[PDB]
Amino acid sequence: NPCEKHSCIAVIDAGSTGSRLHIYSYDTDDTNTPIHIEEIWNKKIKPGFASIQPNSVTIDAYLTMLLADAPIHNIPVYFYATAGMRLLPQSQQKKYYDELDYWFRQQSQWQLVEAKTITGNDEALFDWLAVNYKLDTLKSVQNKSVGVMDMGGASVQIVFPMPKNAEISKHNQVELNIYGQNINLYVHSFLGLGQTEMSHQFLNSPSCFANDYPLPDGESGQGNAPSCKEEVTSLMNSVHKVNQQIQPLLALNPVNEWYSIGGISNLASSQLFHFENSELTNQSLLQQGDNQICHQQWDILNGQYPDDEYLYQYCLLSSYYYALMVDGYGINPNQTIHYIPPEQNLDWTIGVVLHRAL
Amino acid sequence: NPCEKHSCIAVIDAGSTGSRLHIYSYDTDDTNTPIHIEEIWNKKIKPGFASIQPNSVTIDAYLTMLLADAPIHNIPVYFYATAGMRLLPQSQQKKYYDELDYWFRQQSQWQLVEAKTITGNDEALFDWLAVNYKLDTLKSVQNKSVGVMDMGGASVQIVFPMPKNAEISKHNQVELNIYGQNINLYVHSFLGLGQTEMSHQFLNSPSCFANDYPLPDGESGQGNAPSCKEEVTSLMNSVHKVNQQIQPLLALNPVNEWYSIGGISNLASSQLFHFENSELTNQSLLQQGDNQICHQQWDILNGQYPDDEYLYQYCLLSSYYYALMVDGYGINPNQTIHYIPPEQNLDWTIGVVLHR
Ligand SMILES: Nc1ncnc2c1ncn2[C@@H]1O[C@H](COP(=O)(O)O)[C@@H](O)[C@H]1O
Ligand SMILES: Nc1ncnc2c1ncn2[C@@H]1O[C@H](COP(=O)(O)O)[C@@H](O)[C@H]1O
Ligand SMILES: [Cl-]
Ligand SMILES: [Cl-]
Ligand SMILES: [Cl-]
Ligand SMILES: [Mg+2]
Ligand SMILES: [Mg+2]
Ligand SMILES: [Mg+2]
Repeated sequence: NPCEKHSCIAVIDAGSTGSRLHIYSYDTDDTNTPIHIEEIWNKKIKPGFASIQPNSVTIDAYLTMLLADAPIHNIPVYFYATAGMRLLPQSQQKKYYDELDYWFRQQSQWQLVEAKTITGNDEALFDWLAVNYKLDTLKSVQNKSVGVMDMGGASVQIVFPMPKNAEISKHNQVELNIYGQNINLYVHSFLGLGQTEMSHQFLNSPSCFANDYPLPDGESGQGNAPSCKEEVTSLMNSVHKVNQQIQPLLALNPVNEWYSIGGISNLASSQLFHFENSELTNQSLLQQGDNQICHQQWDILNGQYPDDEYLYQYCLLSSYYYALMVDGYGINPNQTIHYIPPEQNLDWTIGVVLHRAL
Repeated sequence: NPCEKHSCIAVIDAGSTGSRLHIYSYDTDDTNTPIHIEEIWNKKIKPGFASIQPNSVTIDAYLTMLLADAPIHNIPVYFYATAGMRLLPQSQQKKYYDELDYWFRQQSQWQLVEAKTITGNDEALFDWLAVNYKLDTLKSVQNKSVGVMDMGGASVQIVFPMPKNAEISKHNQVELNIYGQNINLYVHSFLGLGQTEMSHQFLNSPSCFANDYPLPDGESGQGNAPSCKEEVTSLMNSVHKVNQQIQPLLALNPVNEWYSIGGISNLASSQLFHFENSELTNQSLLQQGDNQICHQQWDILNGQYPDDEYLYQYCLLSSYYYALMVDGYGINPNQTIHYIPPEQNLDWTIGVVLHR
């Protein structure tokens, strides 16, 4: 048990498509800020917590599956839900949290600290801290601006350094002091533009599916990534105005290196895509989705690649990522976007470990 | 038990927000077409079947609760899901049906005939047949054109009479023979344009919520139905091209009367709205929504109507219905729209009784 010799904390990422428990060991520097954060336990379950029947047996059984076989129980627990919960009104969210609190009260060891729906802006903050912790970029003052994107099921986040800015909402900015350095960041989350939610607007778009993919309306896929992308852009910009909100700011605060986490790490890492050095460009991403999924015959492709439950979405997802990043945020199609490998289990929960101590 | 003396079948509408079991008794006419269709049992459960965990304990307990206390047994069952299921790929849908087929196989008191996801066009056909059955307009050749809309959680349907084209997808045309007469219909379903799916695009729009309603991003409602309606219209037309697809067809094949079923019956029936004769106009709906919800203070309104689980959405909903029927379908904002009262339990399931 590492927790006999180190501080330990459990943090649950209750995301829109599933929940992930992490138990971290850590030490602390002279200011009691965590260092040496190591993941000592990970368990993931599907589907998302906000998706399940809000009754007591359903909620208790889910929590049981997530938590009951954890090797270490007598530690602080944070259960933080993101955009899956944000789709529900507060009265309906309360049902899940009242049951969750009771479940925890009936367990011996666990110290529930907080169980709540975090704002998209806090999610963004935790996204940035988690990625910069992993990159080892927090302990000294950086020459260069690191931006972070998190592609979730129901929201997406974008977060990048920006000096305190009176022209921008207080709610879209965060100042923090960590490892003795002061950092101001712009933060934004877009609810409804996550992959699952976005996809439900385009399931009958033949451009967004491989040739002869059976669309729900009985028609056939006729894939064309540029056309699928255009359709997605209409939701990004004509509907949500992502371009108007993000591009003028990004122009004035250029990012030197972009890191992405969430569904895009899984796509980019799949067997259908070819990228080197865990990094991609949007131009390459759209060209590979177009050639390798959109223009392929669905029954043939599905037989060639049997193991990937997401295969059928890859024409649409490659088009959406481009739509979001290039037409929405205004990122150059030829700009390198780093993604973190899925095996690293990096989500924004490390940000919680660090942020509570500041 | 009328099923000793008359044909009966059970039809389950598995919608995006709930499932409704109907048992119907009926006789058959000269050609074995049903007549004298009567609903003899209704039971509804929430939430939608496609929203629950697709495992044995969960599926089995849902179906047990839906069928428990049914006063009649040992009859054929049709389980037909709509857009909630169409959101899922066939591989995930199969996890639900594999378990549901097995559960039924073990129940000696129910004979499962078919359990499947119907297309939005099938659903639009059944929507039209169900309303026109209730209106008594199928047995004889009709002089007027009757149009039907179904406002669901994940898709919306529109269906109205239309001559053979050749250039229109065969998938959007249906030739129906019933009571010995021939009827040609245009059908269309718009997936993602149902109430729940649409609403997930606008939860941070202040124009769409009563004053001070807490939005998930921490901003406050500031209701303005005309503005909210313009936002929703961008999803209708800029994204979905509803107007380009529907408006030309209605100009070429006019509808004399409109009937709507689904969530709009519930909204129109709310104590906040005032409509007579089970009919509304889009102008009136948008004005009442704007006046009675958008422009009201949320805490006051929530405390005044504590029972109503849909209230927080009524400003959005008023705006969305207008955006859909006027900006989308091209309906005059002063045209009468009949809605079927909710207590009638009318969904498209009557359509399945009539047309297998
Ligand atoms: N192979 C994959 N390709 C694309 N997206 C994926 C893959 N696996 C998981 N995801 C997405 O990753 C996102 C994680 O979001 P969340 O559950 O909201 O934290 C969801 O939208 C998942 O569906
Ligand atoms: N009381 C209500 N007020 C407004 N809409 C409702 C109400 N009850 C049910 N609905 C909607 O009725 C529609 C039924 O669609 P479905 O469940 O897809 O058959 C869904 O959008 C429901 O959310
Ligand atoms: Cl469930
Ligand atoms: Cl469909
Ligand atoms: Cl939000
Ligand atoms: Mg997430
Ligand atoms: Mg329905
Ligand atoms: Mg049986």
